[PDB]
Amino acid sequence: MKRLVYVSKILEEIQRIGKVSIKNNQRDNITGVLLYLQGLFFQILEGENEKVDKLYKKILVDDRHTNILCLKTEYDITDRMFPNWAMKTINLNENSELMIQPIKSLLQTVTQSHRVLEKYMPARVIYLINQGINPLTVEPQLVEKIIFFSDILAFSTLTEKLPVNEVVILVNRYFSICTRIISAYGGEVTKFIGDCVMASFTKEQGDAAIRTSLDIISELKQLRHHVEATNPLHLLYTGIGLSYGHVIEGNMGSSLKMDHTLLGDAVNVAARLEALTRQLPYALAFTAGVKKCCQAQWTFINLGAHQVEAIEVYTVNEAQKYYDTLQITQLIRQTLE
Amino acid sequence: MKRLVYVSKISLEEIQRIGKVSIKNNQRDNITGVLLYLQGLFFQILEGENEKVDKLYKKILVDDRHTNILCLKTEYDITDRMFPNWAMKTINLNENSELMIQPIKSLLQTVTQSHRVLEKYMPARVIYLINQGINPLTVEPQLVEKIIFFSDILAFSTLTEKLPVNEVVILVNRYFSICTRIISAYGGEVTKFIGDCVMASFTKEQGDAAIRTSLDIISELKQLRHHVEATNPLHLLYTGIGLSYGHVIEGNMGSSLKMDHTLLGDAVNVAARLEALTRQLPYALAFTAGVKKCCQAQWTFINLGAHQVEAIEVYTVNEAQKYYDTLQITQLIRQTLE
Ligand SMILES: Cc1cc2nc3c(=O)[nH]c(=O)nc-3n(C[C@H](O)[C@H](O)[C@H](O)COP(=O)(O)O)c2cc1C
Repeated sequence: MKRLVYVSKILEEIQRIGKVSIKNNQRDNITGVLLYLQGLFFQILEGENEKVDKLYKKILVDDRHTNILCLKTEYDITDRMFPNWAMKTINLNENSELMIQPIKSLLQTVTQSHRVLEKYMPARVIYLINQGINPLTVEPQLVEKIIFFSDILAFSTLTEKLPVNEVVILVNRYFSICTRIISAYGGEVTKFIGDCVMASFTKEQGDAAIRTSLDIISELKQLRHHVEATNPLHLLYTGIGLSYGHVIEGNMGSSLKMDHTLLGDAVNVAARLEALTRQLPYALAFTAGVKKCCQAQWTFINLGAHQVEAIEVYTVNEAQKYYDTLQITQLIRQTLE
Repeated sequence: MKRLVYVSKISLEEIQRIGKVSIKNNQRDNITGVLLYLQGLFFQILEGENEKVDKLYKKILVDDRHTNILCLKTEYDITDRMFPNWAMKTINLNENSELMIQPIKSLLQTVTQSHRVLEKYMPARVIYLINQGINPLTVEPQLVEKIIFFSDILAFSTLTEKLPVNEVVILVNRYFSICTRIISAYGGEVTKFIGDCVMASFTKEQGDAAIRTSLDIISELKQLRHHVEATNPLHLLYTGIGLSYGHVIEGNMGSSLKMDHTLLGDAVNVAARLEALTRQLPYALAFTAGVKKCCQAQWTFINLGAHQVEAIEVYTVNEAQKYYDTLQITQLIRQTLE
């Protein structure tokens, strides 16, 4: 016996939604409550985990509501909380009971506020919250991750020369492209550090980490020729570093400020392979360890030993640079002056 | 007139005296509102003419029986009042046995409980903004002059290699706890943690603050080391600190998918590098000419010559001298860990 609680973003159709959920939840044996307030849903679903989930999956696929977040989960509950309500839909906008108006006010406010904060949250925290887990309570673990670093090439020159607002548009589009792909491929972005994107994949995701990289590179290449030469995006290039090692993962800091962080040498090895791509005919570089997390039959190029005790460095064929790198930063420089 | 809304964490019978005196001090100041108590948390709405409910809001910020106050919403120049008949209506939901409101009491308690956890992950700047009533996601980034602060643990990769996981965590949490406390005490903002590094910034008028922050960090780690026993890893906790001063863009960046608050500019790289430099120097603080120009206090500045990172003149203050040498600390750190 389990129970989840989620919030999402969305009159007669609502009634239809409700009638159908009572009959199926009556069949499935799970009971719950559903609340609607000013474009916001809340829903609790409790029972045998079997189709708590399967019901949930159907809810996720449905097109009406959107931006679904599972706020909490609970396993092994001695009791149910709503034992006789297959689904009790509560439209709260027309409940104008006086001593209830204050609570609707607070619920709306903290919720909308909540949904803003959700945008700043590291994706591993948001994940933990789905699984019903207090990220403040999880003990950090030591895990073998693939670590991903990428930044924008010659970013000090674009900053030196573009107006501030062009610089934002450029970074924003870089982070947008980087996040979507990394996320699509199973990865998790840890944070932005300046222009740099940091992320990590599991050890079963070697192939996805290379594909991710290759997709970033490729998407920025397409953007460069889709825009006009007056567009700064025309100048956006990246380099990508990947390492593989053990890292303490988890939530750290104090009650005053927390962060989700990875600690370990491999983080720094990845940063410096990223920085090394500036001197190489490839925009992606990575270690023997990443090489071993891969199942696809890549064509691996030994780039040689680089110190950072020395570490052998590898890339794949598909990452060859069709350009000369330090020529580009001379390109960027001329262009912007 | 105005309307504001906040949560706080508490720090039965005196709950309702807060009721009593607000219910009595408020209306004479001509304000209305509601006070909700739920599981150690307070939510309040306070509505009146603008100058009066500000003076009340501040007498409340410093009121000693709650803490972790966040003002969520701030409405200006309201047309009417939400609770015109309530000088201040107190409501304690813990004791609303009625199951009928229990679904919405259960969803209010879940959400805010979540909210207060997400708060602890936010950039301090966006918590600042929410308290000022500005929506953080619609502030356009500005190019501003800041002092950039970086600090990190000395020989941390040797710690990570010889301590067990839980001990490293204890060590890192304590170091962040201290850093964040003092940076925030002095008016800086932590911008993020990166591995073991603390990254913060101060305004141009906070140069002495940025130095004193740095010396206070260093001083606290020094007391901790001798306060604890030799089997306690905190006994081996050291830091180095780098300060730069430069133009940086400070704004919300990312995509609807992920957003961050951050700073772009060379000053960031300059300060991280200066910090990496302190390992090579007799001093645990290092900073640039520009930082130094932001200081008004009469410090004894010490010039450590130029350093390529074009070259950078580097300064410290005498108070920052290490009573140790820095390569032994590395080998001492290593030997102690059997
Ligand atoms: C959660 C909470 C809400 C409060 N709300 C009010 C309020 O609405 N109005 C008010 O005058 N005081 C409020 N107070 C605190 C009192 O004003 C405080 O005791 C104050 O020192 C009394 O004012 P006085 O010293 O001028 O007599 C609140 C305190 C708490 C903890």
